[PDB]
This record gives sequence, structure tokens and C-alpha cells, in this order.
Amino acid sequence: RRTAFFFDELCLWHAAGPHALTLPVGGWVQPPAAAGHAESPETKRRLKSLLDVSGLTARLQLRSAPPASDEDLLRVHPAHYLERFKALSDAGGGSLGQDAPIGPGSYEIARLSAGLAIAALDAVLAGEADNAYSLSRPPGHHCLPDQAMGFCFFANIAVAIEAAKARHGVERVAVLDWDVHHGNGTQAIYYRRDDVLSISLHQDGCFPPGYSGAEDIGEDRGRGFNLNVPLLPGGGHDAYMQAMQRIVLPALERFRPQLIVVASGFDANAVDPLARMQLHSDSFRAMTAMVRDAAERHAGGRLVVVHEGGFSEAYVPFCGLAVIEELSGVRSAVRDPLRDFIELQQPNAAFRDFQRQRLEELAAQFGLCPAQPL
Amino acid sequence: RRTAFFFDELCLWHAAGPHALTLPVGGWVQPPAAAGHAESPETKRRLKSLLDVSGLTARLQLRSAPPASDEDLLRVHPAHYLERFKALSDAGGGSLGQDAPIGPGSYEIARLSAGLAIAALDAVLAGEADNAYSLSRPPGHHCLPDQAMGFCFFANIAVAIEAAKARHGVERVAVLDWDVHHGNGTQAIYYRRDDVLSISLHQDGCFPPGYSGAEDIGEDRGRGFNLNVPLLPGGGHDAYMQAMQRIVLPALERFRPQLIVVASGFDANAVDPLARMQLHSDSFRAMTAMVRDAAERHAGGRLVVVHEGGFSEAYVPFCGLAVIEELSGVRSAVRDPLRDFIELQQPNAAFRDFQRQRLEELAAQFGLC
Amino acid sequence: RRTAFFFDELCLWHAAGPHALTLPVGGWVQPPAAAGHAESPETKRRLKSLLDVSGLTARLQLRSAPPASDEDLLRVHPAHYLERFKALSDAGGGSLGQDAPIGPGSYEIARLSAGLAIAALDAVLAGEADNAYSLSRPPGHHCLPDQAMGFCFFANIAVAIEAAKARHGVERVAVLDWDVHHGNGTQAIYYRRDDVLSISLHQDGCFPPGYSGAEDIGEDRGRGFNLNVPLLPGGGHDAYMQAMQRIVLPALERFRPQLIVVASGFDANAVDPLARMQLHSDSFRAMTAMVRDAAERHAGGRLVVVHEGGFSEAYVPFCGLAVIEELSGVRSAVRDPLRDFIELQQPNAAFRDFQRQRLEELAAQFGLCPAQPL
Amino acid sequence: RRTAFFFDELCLWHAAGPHALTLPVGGWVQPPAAAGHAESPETKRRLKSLLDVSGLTARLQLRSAPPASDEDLLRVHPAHYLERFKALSDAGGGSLGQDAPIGPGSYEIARLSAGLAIAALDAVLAGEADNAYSLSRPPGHHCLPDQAMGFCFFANIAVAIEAAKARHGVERVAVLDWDVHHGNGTQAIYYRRDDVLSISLHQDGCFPPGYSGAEDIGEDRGRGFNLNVPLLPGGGHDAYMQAMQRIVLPALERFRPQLIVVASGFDANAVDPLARMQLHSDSFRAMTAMVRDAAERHAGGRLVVVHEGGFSEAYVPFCGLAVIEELSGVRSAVRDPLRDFIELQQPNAAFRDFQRQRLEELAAQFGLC
Ligand SMILES: [K+]
Ligand SMILES: [K+]
Ligand SMILES: [K+]
Ligand SMILES: [K+]
Ligand SMILES: [K+]
Ligand SMILES: [K+]
Ligand SMILES: [K+]
Ligand SMILES: [K+]
Ligand SMILES: [Zn+2]
Ligand SMILES: [Zn+2]
Ligand SMILES: [Zn+2]
Ligand SMILES: [Zn+2]
Repeated sequence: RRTAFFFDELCLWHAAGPHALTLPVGGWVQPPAAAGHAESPETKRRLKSLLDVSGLTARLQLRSAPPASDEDLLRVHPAHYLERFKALSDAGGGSLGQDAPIGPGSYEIARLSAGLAIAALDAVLAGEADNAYSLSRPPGHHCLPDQAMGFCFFANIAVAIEAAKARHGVERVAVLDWDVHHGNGTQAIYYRRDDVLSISLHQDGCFPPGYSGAEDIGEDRGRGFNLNVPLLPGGGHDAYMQAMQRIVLPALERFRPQLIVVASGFDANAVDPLARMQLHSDSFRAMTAMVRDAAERHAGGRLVVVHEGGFSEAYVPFCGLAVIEELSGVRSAVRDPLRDFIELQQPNAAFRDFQRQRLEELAAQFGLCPAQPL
Repeated sequence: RRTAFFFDELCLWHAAGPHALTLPVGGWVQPPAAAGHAESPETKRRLKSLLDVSGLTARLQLRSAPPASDEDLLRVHPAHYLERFKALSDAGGGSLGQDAPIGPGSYEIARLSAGLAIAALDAVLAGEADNAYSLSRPPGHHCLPDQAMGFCFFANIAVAIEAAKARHGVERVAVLDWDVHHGNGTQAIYYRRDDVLSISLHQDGCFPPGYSGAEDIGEDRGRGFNLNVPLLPGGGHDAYMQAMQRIVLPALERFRPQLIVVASGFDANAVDPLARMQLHSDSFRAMTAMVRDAAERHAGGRLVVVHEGGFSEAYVPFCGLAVIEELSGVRSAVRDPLRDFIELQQPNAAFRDFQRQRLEELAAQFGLC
Repeated sequence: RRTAFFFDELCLWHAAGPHALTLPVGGWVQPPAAAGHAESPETKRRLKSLLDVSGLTARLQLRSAPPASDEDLLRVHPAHYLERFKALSDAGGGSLGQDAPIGPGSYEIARLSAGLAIAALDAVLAGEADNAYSLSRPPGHHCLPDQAMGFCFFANIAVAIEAAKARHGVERVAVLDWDVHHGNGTQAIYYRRDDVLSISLHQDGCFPPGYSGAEDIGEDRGRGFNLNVPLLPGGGHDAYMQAMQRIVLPALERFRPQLIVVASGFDANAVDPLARMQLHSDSFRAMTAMVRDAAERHAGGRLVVVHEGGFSEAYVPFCGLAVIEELSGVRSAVRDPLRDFIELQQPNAAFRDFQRQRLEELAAQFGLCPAQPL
Repeated sequence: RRTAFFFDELCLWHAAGPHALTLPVGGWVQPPAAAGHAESPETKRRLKSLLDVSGLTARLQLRSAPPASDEDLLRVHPAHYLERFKALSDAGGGSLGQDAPIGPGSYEIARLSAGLAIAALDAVLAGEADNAYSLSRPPGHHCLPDQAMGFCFFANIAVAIEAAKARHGVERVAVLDWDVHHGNGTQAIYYRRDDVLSISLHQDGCFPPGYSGAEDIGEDRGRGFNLNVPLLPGGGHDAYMQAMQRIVLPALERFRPQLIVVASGFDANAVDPLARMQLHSDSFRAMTAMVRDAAERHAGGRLVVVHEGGFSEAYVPFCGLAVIEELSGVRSAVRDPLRDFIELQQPNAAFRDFQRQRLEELAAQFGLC
């Protein structure tokens, strides 16, 4: 297949002020001697490097894009949010919102991240590639129209969708968000809309803290077009496969997407500090295969994967590689050195059965019929 | 209370070859730009820093200790193991076992780590302090007598207990291991002994990978004096409180320890990369209060906490501080900034009930119902 | 001897926003993947750690101090500077001046750094120790009353001296500044004063860039009580010894200090990125011995060494250790692993002779008589 | 101009054991919390990043190359040296020589580094490009045929030249080494050869420590075809411009090279920890312009620049970018933020005159007056 890889080196240069993991430094939180801010470029840089030495980058359609225009940004964000962000960015950086720290030139880099998402959807809708992967940093799926949060400063996917509707007139877009945290920004923006189906798989109560959201299925015109699957902390491969089979694929069947966008965070991986799930790289590969198959059946193959979270520098690269291998249909020589180990750590039969029963009940609560793909 | 804090700066100088998290650099694992090895000194360094900035250090009895002697080390490890270890340490470093990488001078630092645990048990048994905390790096609880593993190179706790028995004649010691991984080293060494009650709370199947171990309760003379509590991945405060109340405290009540040693890893904390559990600093505070209460009821208050794992640089310091506050009975001005956040992320009622039912069934299997 | 070591762990927690070495990140300067800001705590932390494993810390009078009061700070700085700094500090950090970046809680840490300097002078004047070393971070010697610069936010030494005059009534204080950069703050503050002799040895034109300053000997009441020795870039051990013998010791002889304060930066060391000089740890040891001897002859031994610059994490600890060994009269087992190597790199005879002749001429320009110590 | 840029991502994955700057971690040198080894990949990584963000990459001919063959390597190094190197690389790493530490897989990466230099010379000799830049890590110019040193494990330039001579029959090659340290490897290999003019500009006595070398002009057949210019520590733009104008360009004029290779270290830059010189990005720009002009006058424009040292993560990228701009004749939007600062810090008139006089005396000693 022809997979477009949207990347820009400048996205790897965004960096907020001092933070111990996610905690802003100051008060009782000592400055890290080595690491720094959780939303680090290193994870994304190590993904890019691995894609290069694996030979996969050479088999992709490597592309950049112009930064998002104010016009594109103003579809979702107000001008005063843009001016504030810009002011803080030009001032040297600071705090923009709830866990939304920025540095100098963060405005420009945020615009570029959104621009990559816009271009990726565009390329796939124009027929310039069968599918695409956008290595967007900073990420977007937590950002509300007037509030930065969770290290997201623009609602990247929303911005790209609004631009895609204005340029191409696409009527039905499915957004599957498998970042381990709740896609609250996407949910809120499209909550009363039936032209975008927003699905989030997330760790129950992880981020935003305490939010599960199963009963939040959208409202009025959007009722049934938002679906939250709050997975129990500690779940892994089987929990996600069962979620994909019992909820996601049936929701997609009913919706008939013309384009599928995946908010692909890799923070459900088994060594991530910011969640408690147990996925391995083959979990991501299998989720991508299922969504690629869905895109081929409904949307003429039109699939865009946008990079969101993932904070294990060691392991995120293997997970991202697996997704890109699956999009492109090229298998590299890279073997995941943690895969066998993570297999042994998975929930036991009793726990897996408990989670399976909860997903069966959730599928029934959503009114989803267990048919197969066609 | 008089709390002894055993520490040596030189423990913070042990450093392996290049690793990304726990993956040795080589093949497809790129060298890290910044971090380096999983068992970094920075977690233990940041705890000590927080203890000093909080002022708690001024209220502790600060102590150090000589390195462990060969005599002490030879109560558990063979001469050839020491030789092999020292040769590799002198050679610039390498891999002494499975997930057991060492740097130059790692032998001498491992001896210092073990000596601190020996000295801390001795201090408490001699009445120099009511209780103690040993900042022992590298850790010990995975180390077998002739096999390093899981970043452990000597069986620190075992060596300390064997030394304490030789020195003081202590008859009953309980070891509570709340490091999130299974205390396989301690379990193996004392598996057929009834003078040492070994209890491990651990994430089911985490490390060693795939091992749960509820069925392994000891053998012959030690039958009933080993207890594994394999907790479901994803559990947090309630799971550990229920494990403590239904299993640990009743087990300790029955054994009547003369001394309690805690293998205190902090890797059950909610942001640790090496496990999937959801503890906060107050969970560690409460587990310390509970075991301190056990020690006061059976052991004349004689409790030693030996630092084991914990790989969140950001959060381990707050968990360690909570333990030391509870040991000393002194509350600093430090407030855990993640505490309220982690409370909100805890397992829901259904998951809590599921885990509770499993612990009830397990306590009945152990005959503690 | 009884050497007081003024230290607080909290001084090692100060950390500005993102900087590649000294360059603020943004524009063309990529965020460092590992290091971070030049004014890093690591150098000072590695000094403390080395003092501990060497056994030297156990032989010192280890002390902390309260933070500097507003009253102490207001002797040199205006209230509006304090309020601005505080505001920026409470806002999360930012830029306070010319190469003066701050983080959150920097105000509190800056106050503590000044407080350590105040307490060190006080302890030595009170007779509580023969001499003292203050591990002050952030440093002070570049900071003007109303302008932060060169990573200095309060004029630490000036603040401590003004407090010492108010508390103890000390009449003559010599400040020897062997940090490799020009002590511009101390110079400016005491420029028309004869109660403080300010001497700076620095790399000619290094920082502030282009400033040599040999002709700037003080004015009116202060004329002859400021001395700048601009050493040629590339100089090392011999250049500093000749400066000490031909300029510093004679200036001290004439001045008759009641207290000597050393602004001890270690950035003249041979591997420092922020200067081009070639000192080794025995250079610092010899400078300390000469100033300790001067303090014993004039000032009843009253000597305070205040830590200023030094940005080689590998080597600064060895240089600081040498100074503290010399103050205390305790020789540790630590041997400097670069000492022999740095010896071989020193300027050749021709270059050493060129520098010596320039220093002879400068001594004559200052009207300094080449007598010996008595 | 058509500028070939030879690069491989995998060169940025070579990483030694723990070092503080150039000091091996062990004894009194504490492990770094953050940095690690002097010869870090981050300087070369940041140059490549800056080349991409500046857009200059789009105007270069991007190339890679196979690793050097044994045949190519054996033109300079013995089989046993390769064996010893590969055994130590396979063993997890260690010390292959003096100031020559290696990690796991370092052998394969060193071969790739050498192959890039071979390919870059070949490309320019074949007319595939007018000139070339090789981002060869690890570096080469200190490496002797049977002794690694100064973080160099193969003599990259020597291997490339020997390969170029075997492949193309090139008769006269000039090597200009403006790395701040002495190009001892190149000098030794070609010391008695007149087919290779080796010139080193270096800080007097820096590395190897204590070596100046003005008197060492080659021997027998090579007498006059080695030139050392030992510059006083502390010099900057003017010292290097005067060295180029009075010594390098007249030497090149006399030799009439058919190809010019530059061993381009950037460690003469004003903020480098491993030397005491005061160059800025425009000094490197001007040295490149001057040698490019030499190459156009004698060598049909055939110039290859091989990356050597440079240990300022912050500043080397701007110096490297300046060289590549000058090679390609394309000026990016990147502005060197230290440029004006470093201008102000330059030696004063008296020091400049002192150095100028020494270079005049040296040029007369070489017979270039
Ligand atoms: K999600
Ligand atoms: K919707
Ligand atoms: K355990
Ligand atoms: K037992
Ligand atoms: K100075
Ligand atoms: K003065
Ligand atoms: K050179
Ligand atoms: K030659
Ligand atoms: Zn996430
Ligand atoms: Zn553990
Ligand atoms: Zn300085
Ligand atoms: Zn060099």
C-alpha cells in the first residue's frame, strides 16, 4: 500500500518549562537532574530513528505540510485563545491551562502539529495515498475549544476534520481514540453531532481523573454517536481485542464511515508511567489491522492515524513501528524484545473473564448487535 | 520515636552500562539521550534530597555502616559467586546474571548496600533505635544465593537476618515484602524455615513474569511460613488495605515475630513503569502504620524497613518520605501533589469487590478467615 | 582549622526554563535532549557528593542559614526589583534580565543563596569558625542593584557585606573574584568606595563580552580600590600565579583587609565550556593557600569563600574539593585524574613570558610595589 | 553546486560505557545523572536536525553507503586489530585503547562510519557530486593502524584515500585537518609519503597532550609533505585566518592537489570543553570558502569534508551548518545566535600581533614566506 508519513523535525523541538514527569517543578517537586517534562520529544524521536534504521521510512511516502492557518484554527478555537497562546509563547513560555505547560515558540510548533493532521486527512481524501500516519507533536485529543489541557494546545483532529469538511465535503468520519486516556476534547466538540462518531477506549478514571463515561453516549442529534469504553486498570491484550470486537467494529458497521481517523496514543503499553494497562506492540498491530480492514470495507481504505500520547521512551517506538508496518503492509526485521515478557504478565483467566462480561454488558447497554464485518 | 536512617552517598554511585528502561542497549534498542539504566540512583538520590529539604533528616538518627564482611556475605552466597562478581566488577562491568548488569566498582557498592541492612537490624536489636530505615542500593529481594537477578546482586535482607541471628540469637523474624514484584530470593532462602515468616504482596505475574504463587506456602518445617498474595494488576489502595487486614496482620498475629523487616519497594506506586498498581504515598503511610503496630504488639517495636525497588523519579520520594514520617512519628510540611489525583483513579466499586472476594477466598485457603 | 561549610539542599533545586548551554531554547536553538540550562545544579551537587565520599564533609562544621530578609536585600536592591522577581517567580518563571532566566520558586531559592553568603561572613566575623565556604546557588557576582544578568539575581556578596557592616561594623573588606568572568556587579556597587577593595581576575573580554577593564581602577573615594586583571585567553597555572604574586598580594598588603571574601568560580578550569583558561585543581589550591595566608597575616584568619561559576560537571568537583582541603587543612585521598594531563597543555615558554611581561606592566600601571608578605 | 551529504541514522546509535565528559566512570568520578560520554551522538544528531529544520537538506544530494569492507579496512588496519575490536564489541563493550571506549555493536557502527568516508570520496572522484560532506561517527583522525585512541577506532580518512587510490588512481591528495586536536593518525600513516600532503591546524599541546610538532615536516620521500601549525591556546578567528593565508593556501598552491579532504572537527569553537580556541560559525564558513577555492583552482572542485570532533551540543550544529552552506553555495535562514558574542571575546590587538608574528616565523621555517 501507499502509506504517507507526515513528519516534521521541528515538532521534535517543542519543550515546556521544568517538570518532574507530569508535575510542574517547584514547591516540593525537585527539578529532574536528567529527564525533564513528560511530553518529551524523545519518544517520538526514537520512533522516527527506529523507522529509519528498520528501513521502513524508505518504503513510506515521506511528507511535511504547511502549518495550520488561523482560518483552520478558528473553526474550533476563538481568536482570544490564539492571541493568549501567542503572547505566552512570545513571552518565553508558561502555563496555558490544566496540565498544559508551554515553552518559547510553542505556538509555532503547535500550529505545525495541527497542520500535519490537516494535511494527512487531505492527502488521504484526495487519493494521494491509501492511508497516512501523522507524527503530530504536541498532541490534541484533550484540548477543548477555549481550554488547553493534558499537554494538548490545539484540538488537532477536530481542526483537521473541520478543514476536511470545508475542502472535501466529507459527511461521515469515525474517530477511534485508543490513547489510554479519555479523548475528552474530541468528545466535547462532536458531542451533539452525528457526522462524527467518536469512540474512546481508555483506562477507567485515568485522565481526566475519575471519569469513566460509559453513560455519556452523545446528546440529541449526536445520541449514539459518542462511545466510551472504560477498561479496568490492569487490562491488556484480551481486554482491547474484546473491546474492538464487541463495541468498536459493530459501531463502525452501523455508522458506515467515509474516513476513519485513529487518535493513536501508545500509553496503553505495559511499561507506560501514565497508565496501568498491559498492551504490547502486537496489540497495536492487531488494532490497526482491524481498523484498516474496516476502512477498506467502508471508506475505500481511507485511514489516517494521528500520534497522540506515549511516554515510555524504551517501548513506544516498537508500538509505533508495529502500527506503521500494518498500515504499509511492510514487515521489518525488528523484533519486539518485550513481547514475550508482556505475554506472561497478562491478566489471569478470572480477571479476563470479569472484563469480558463487563464488555458484553456494555455492548448490550449501547444497543450494539454482535454481527460480523461485511 | 527514635528512628535510625542508614545511608551512604557512595550507594548512589553504582551505575550499569547503557540501558533504555530495563532493556540493555544493543540491537534494536537505541541508546537513551538522557535517562540510562532502570535502576538509576536518581530515585534514591531524590528521596534523600526530599528528606533533607523537608527537615525530617534533622529528627532522625543518621547512621552509616561498614561494608558487609565476607563472613556476613558467606552466610548466604558462595565464595565463587563473590569471586565471579568481583572479577566482572574489576573488568569495567558487564552482565552478572539475568536482568543483572553491573558497572565498575559495583562489587564494593553492593557490599556497602548489604552492610547498611546488617547495621540497621543490629541497631534495632541492640536498642540503639526503636526502628530503622536502610537506603540500600542496589536492592536485594530477588537475589538467590548463586544467581543475581532483577538488579539484585546480594540478598541484602537474608544476609542481614543471618548476621542478626549469629549476633543476637533472634528466634522469629517476619519479612513483609511490599515491593510490587515477588520476593523470590527471600522466599527461596527461607522456604523450609519456620524461624522466618516470609510474606510477599505482589502484582500477579509481574516479576518473575507469570508467577502468582498463592499455592507455594513453604515446605516441611517451613510449611505455612511463606505467604504469597498475588494482587490483580490495576489495584491500588483498597486492594493493599484488604491484603494487609485479611492476610498480613492475621499472619503476623499468629507468628508472634520478635523482629519485623519490611522489603519496601515503592514500585506499586501509581506512576511506576515496572508495574501496573495504583498506590499513593498514604497507602505506603498506612502499611507502615499497620506493620509498626504489629511490631509494637509482638516485637517490642523492633521494625526495620529496607528500601528495595521503585523506578518513578518523580513519585518514589513522596512514598519513601511517608514511610519515614510514619516510622519516626513526625509529620513534615511536604504535601504529596499527586495524592488527590491518584485517589480519583482508583478501581471502581465492582473491581474493588472482585478483588476483595479473591482475597477472602485466599485468606480462607491460608486458614486465616 | 575550623572551617564552616554553608550549604542547603534546596539551593540545588533552582532551575530555569529550557536552555541549550547558555542559549535560551527557541528560534534556531533546539531543546537539549539530556542536559538543559547552563546554570545547572549538577556541578554543585557533584561537589557536595565528592566532599561526602571523600570524608571531608565529616571534618567541616556543616551549617545552613535562614534566607536573606527583604531588609538585607533592600540594602542593595530596590523594592520594585524584589516585587518583579517575586511576580515572575510566582507566575512559573521567565526572563528577568540579560542572560538571567528563572523558574518557579526561583525567588525563594535566590533568597536562600544570599542568606548563606550573609551567614558565612557573620560566622567568621563572630569567631564561630576560622574560615568558611558557602555553596551559594544561584550565584551573585554579575548582578547589579536593578539588573539581573549572567544567571545572577541578587548581588550575594554585596548583600552579605552590607549586612556584615550593619551587624559587625567591619571597616575594610577585600573581595577577590577568581571566577573566570568579570565581577561586574561587585565592581559597580563598590566602585566609589574605599571600604571594599574589589579585585577581579578574568579572561580578557569573556563576560561581559569585550570588557577588559584594566583602566577601570575605581573613582574618587574608590580610586585605587578596584583592580581588574584581564588575562589573555588560553592562560593557565602560571598566568594566575603571576597575577596573584604581582597584583593581588601587593594590593592586599596595602589595603590591610579585616576580612577577605573570595568570589570563587571554577570556570577557569581547563575543560570549562564558558571560558578558554587552563587551570587545574592545584591552581585553585595554590590560590586558596595564598589568600588564606593573607587572611592569617591581616585579618586574623578571617576568610570566606563563596561559590560562583563553574560549568564542567566532570571537573568542578575536583577544583572545589582542593579549595576546601586548603581552607580546612585536611588532605583527602582524592587524586585529580586530569591534573597531569592539564600540566602538559599549559602555554609554552614564549606565551608564558608574553603574559608575564603584560602582568609586570599592569602592576607598574597600578602603582603596585613588588614587596613580599609581612 | 551539487553537494552530497553522506549520513546514516545508525551512526548516531554508537555509545560507550559511563563517562563524565572524557573521564571513565569509576574511582572518584561519579556517574553523570544526565550527560554520559564525551563522544555523545547528540552533537552529530543536532547538526542533522538543524540541517532538516533549516531546509538545507532539501538542497543537498542525500546519500548513504554500505559499511566498509574488510578489504578496505585491511589497507590500513591489521586482521588482528579487527578481530580484537570485534570480540570486545560482541562482549558488550569495554576499552579498546587509550581514551578509546566502545559499546555493544560499536564495531559495525565504526565500519559504517568508515564506509561513509569511502563513499563520499568515491562520489566526488566519479563526478556524482561537485563536493561532499560525510557525517562520520565515530571519528578517525587520531586512529593509528594498530592503536585506537582519542575516540577514533578506524582511520576513516586514510581508509577512504587508500580505497580512492585503488579505485580511481588519484595521485595527489591534500588532507587539511582543522579539528582542534592534532591529526596524529593521518600524520603517521602518510609521514613518508609525497602523494598525500597532510596539514594539521591544532591547539599547541592540547591532544596529544604536550605535542606541538612544527619541526615534524615528514621524512625522506615525505619530507615537506607534513605541516603542523600549533596555534596558541586562546586564539580564534584571526589566528586561523592567518594560518590559512600564510601556511595552508600557499602549501596547497605548491602541492597542486587533485582532491582535497578536510578532517573537519568543530572543537575549535569558542564554547567547546575539549580545547581553548575561540572560533565561530563564520570562521568555519571562511575556512571552507578558502579550501573550496583551492579545490576549484587545482582539483576540479573536488572537495570532501569528513566530520571529526566537536563536543558542544549547543554550538557545533551552527558551525557544521555554515560549512555545508558554503559547500553547496546555499544560505539558509539560520542565524548563529552566538556570533556577535564570540566576535567581542576575540584576542586583543597585542595577542593577535603576537600570534601573527609566530605564524610569520613558522611560514618562513616551512619556506612559504
Ligand atoms: K482514548
Ligand atoms: K459524536
Ligand atoms: K513483594
Ligand atoms: K519461611
Ligand atoms: K573574576
Ligand atoms: K572599591
Ligand atoms: K588538526
Ligand atoms: K605526507
Ligand atoms: Zn494519553
Ligand atoms: Zn520491584
Ligand atoms: Zn563565571
Ligand atoms: Zn578534536
